[PDB]
Amino acid sequence: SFVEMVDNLRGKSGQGYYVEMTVGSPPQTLNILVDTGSSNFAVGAAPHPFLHRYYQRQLSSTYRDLRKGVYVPYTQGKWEGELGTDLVSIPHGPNVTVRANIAAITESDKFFINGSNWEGILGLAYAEIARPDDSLEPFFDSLVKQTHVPNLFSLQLCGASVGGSMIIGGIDHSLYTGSLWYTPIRREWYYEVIIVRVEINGQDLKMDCKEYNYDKSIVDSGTTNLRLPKKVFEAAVKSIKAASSTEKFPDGFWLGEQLVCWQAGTTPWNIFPVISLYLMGEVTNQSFRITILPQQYLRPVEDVATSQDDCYKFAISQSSTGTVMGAVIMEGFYVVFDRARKRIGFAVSACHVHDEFRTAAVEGPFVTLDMEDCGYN
Ligand SMILES: O=S1(=O)C[C@@H](Cc2ccc(O)c(Br)c2)[C@H](O)[C@@H](NCc2cccc(C3CC3)c2)C1
Repeated sequence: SFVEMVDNLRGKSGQGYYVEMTVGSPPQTLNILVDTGSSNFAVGAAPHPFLHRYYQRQLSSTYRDLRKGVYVPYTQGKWEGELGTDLVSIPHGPNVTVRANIAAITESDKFFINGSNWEGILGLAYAEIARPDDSLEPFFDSLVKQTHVPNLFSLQLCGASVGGSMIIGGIDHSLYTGSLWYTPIRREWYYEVIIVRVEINGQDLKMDCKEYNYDKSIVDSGTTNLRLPKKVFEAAVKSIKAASSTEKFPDGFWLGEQLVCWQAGTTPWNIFPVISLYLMGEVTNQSFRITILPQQYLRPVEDVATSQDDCYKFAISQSSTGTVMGAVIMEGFYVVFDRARKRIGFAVSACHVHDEFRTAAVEGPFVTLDMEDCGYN
């Protein structure tokens, strides 16, 4: 019965993916951003320039105030509001209704995006990182406890304006090709995993694998880019520059500031290398890899003028909070958040990218010794 959830996600490039939900009685329709990088379910509950609509607690008869404030600071943007509970459902999802915690956003800063089409956020990560504290039961946890929906979900994020699917309670075998490869969830807070090796164009970066996960590595559908720790980022950029030394790009480009352009349909994809991230496997000394094509870390953006040339932005940025595998990584892959078995699965998506002589992939099995030492402590 997962077919009903296929294609239940929409959104704009770089503005996140959202699914339709309803809260309160009678049901109030809202587009909620799907974010595996947080654990708070929050929605606008007051007027805002970027909000076409919002949650009105007054009109909901099933609303319950918790008389307790709350705020959440993201890497970029933040909001604060009032806690409470109410009935929630997902039209294009499982046919159920659960009472979940809801943070009514009353004030925010750089959180809502102008014209994103969503008015809330659904944090699918664990309680450990929920605000104010890990006692605020996350939405998915409530769903699993109050219904018979299996403890897992999968995400198929498709690029291009953008669409995808969020299969709640299972895996839809029609959304991916090949085999699914699983990596352990190291700890249940963020969806933390362990990168044991990195290669660019088949060339190993040869860095202490601890650097790849300093201070952690997470799968964040709520982040657009692939964010890398300072040292790793520098090495990656240096390698990518050399691979594309044929052409010249402004230094601001490698910082995600300036967008490079090329004649409509003349993008030199070949000069850009593929990036391979090896992840910890499910058995001793075993790992697997996911390969990313340039069409993934070169997010396309509208021409800065009236020109009709292909312009893109470097979707790989530096991080100070660990590696972040955002949409640019997830796009083209079918990702299974198998909470019940503490693992995350990856498979080539049915809506993957298309390069002439190259292809995004998930390959295994590989042998990698001392993977344990790759985790940071
Ligand atoms: O770039 S982010 O801030 C986008 C954010 C979700 C978000 C928020 C506002 C937006 O317009 C968009 Br688009 C997306 C994620 O949720 C973050 N996930 C990691 C994280 C980083 C710092 C603090 C937290 C606290 C747990 C929530 C989580 C990464």
